[PDB]
Amino acid sequence: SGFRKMAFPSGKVEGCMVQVTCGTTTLNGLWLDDVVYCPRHVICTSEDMLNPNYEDLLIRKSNHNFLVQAGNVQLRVIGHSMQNCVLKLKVDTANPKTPKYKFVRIQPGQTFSVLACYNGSPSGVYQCAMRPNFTIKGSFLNGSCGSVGFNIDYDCVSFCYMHHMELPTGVHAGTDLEGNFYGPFVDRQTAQAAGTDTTITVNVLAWLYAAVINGDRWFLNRFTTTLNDFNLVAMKYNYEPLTQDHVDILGPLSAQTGIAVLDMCASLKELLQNGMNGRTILGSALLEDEFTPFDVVRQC
Amino acid sequence: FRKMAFPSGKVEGCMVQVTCGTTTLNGLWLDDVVYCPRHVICTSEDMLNPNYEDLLIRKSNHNFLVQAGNVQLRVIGHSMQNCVLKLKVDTANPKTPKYKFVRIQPGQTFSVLACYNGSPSGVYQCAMRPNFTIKGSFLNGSCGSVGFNIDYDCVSFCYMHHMELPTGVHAGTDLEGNFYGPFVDRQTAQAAGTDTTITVNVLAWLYAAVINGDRWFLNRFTTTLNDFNLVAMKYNYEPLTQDHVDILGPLSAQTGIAVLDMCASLKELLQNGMNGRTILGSALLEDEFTPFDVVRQCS
Repeated sequence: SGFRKMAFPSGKVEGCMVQVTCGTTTLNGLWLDDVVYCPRHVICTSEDMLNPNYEDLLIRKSNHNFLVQAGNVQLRVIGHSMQNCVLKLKVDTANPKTPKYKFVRIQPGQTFSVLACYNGSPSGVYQCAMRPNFTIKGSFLNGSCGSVGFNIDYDCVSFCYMHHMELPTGVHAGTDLEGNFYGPFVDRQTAQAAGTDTTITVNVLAWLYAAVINGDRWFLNRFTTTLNDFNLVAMKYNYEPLTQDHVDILGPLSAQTGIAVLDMCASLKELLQNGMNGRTILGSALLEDEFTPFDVVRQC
Repeated sequence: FRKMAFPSGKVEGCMVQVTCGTTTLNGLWLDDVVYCPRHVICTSEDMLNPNYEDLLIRKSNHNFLVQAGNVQLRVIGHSMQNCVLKLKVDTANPKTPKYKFVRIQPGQTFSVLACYNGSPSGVYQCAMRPNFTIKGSFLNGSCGSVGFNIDYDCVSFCYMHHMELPTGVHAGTDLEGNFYGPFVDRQTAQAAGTDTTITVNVLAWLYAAVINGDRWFLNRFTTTLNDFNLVAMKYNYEPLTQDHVDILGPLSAQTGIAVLDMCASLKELLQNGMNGRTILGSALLEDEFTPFDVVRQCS
């Protein structure tokens, strides 16, 4: 009983964060071998943000307008280029603490750790999932732009996210490390509306399969359902539809246990209509949707 | 508003693996000493009635294998400080940070670096429950994992995992080997007391929601201390002290809502429920944010 959200150890990322200053704007950077990646709106003032002409602004900058600074050691920017929504500052010195790394683009429903920094200086680390509306629900105060998100597989850090914007309703938007935004958002101070946030159905089902394995058995029922009927009910509760791909991913979980996936779907349908009735499932009072099937199938 | 943990890098470089006979667990490598739970010298049969001060006399320096990654450290000496083995090694840790050993009180928070066989696996933030347990995530092999807080450049180590209770809760000691709570390092039926809700932490979390713009629970009424305490026990909340009022003073200025005024809101949430509403997206009242955590994360 008890399945708490753990974040990856952050040491390998801590030695890569730096501070980038252009004019009066300062944000965070990512120092890998000889390149500093940072959001391209570092070259903007506040009234450039409404309608920024990024090509007009960049062509007027020189290498000496970029102050990059790792702790107290000043790096000299030696050339620069722009890939989509990120700026790449190439420096004279390679980072001696570069880990083995990789750039991956993730899909909604996937989890990762975020390292929040304020001036090339880490402050805290937490675990999150990217919501189906391509936003992340974190704590990002002013000056956290450039914070990255990552997973660690053995010794390989997989960078998947870089914070760019906060949206008016409190949530945050960003790009991959190749400069492509997740979702329909842009790096303008425009009226940008995130879509409806929906619960990640396949994550909840994987969590419920973990409960059966660790002893919790009270929510099960004798009924089964079709994939079509379940999706008609789930959408009334703002749950993401389930695909045949999701069913096969849950297969090993339905093999360790005896409960078929559509069998577990009937129980979830019952939970939504009745509620918890003040009981718990693995120490949690809510159906909780930020554990992926992959994480469950291993730590099982 | 999320529950963040401290960056773990300064502690990641101190974790090692300690093996004695068949038992393997995690150790803390600082300067030239490895700290680890003393039950590493016990077999699974020795834990019924272990007599450590006799079991250690027979042991010698060659029965301990300490690995820091691929290297091997020799133990050149051993000693014991109440529940913790201090193994003296031949090489000093060049990653040793500015550190300090402190003992915390129930209700305070810290980060835990969960480790398996000397390998850091994850980190999470938690609070010491009033019954002297922590609701953590340790499986077999995570004994010796450490809890810590991070001052500006100084790491304060406050906890070491020793045992796992038959409820999901876990128990441990400070770095000088003194247990938190009425527990012993034996295999016997051990029970944690009645868990209470940390009242001062819930109040600080309600101040955080006002700062984030949720103010629906605010009301015109105020209550006394003594009146609130009587309500507090009936719903198993810690009695509130005048010190707690003075702890929350910084957050009372930033909002304009006084502690006893906010206490009237909390008293009303416990009796009449929350009316099918949410505070910071939660239908539940969070109690693992200290007042200091709210100041750190917000102002």
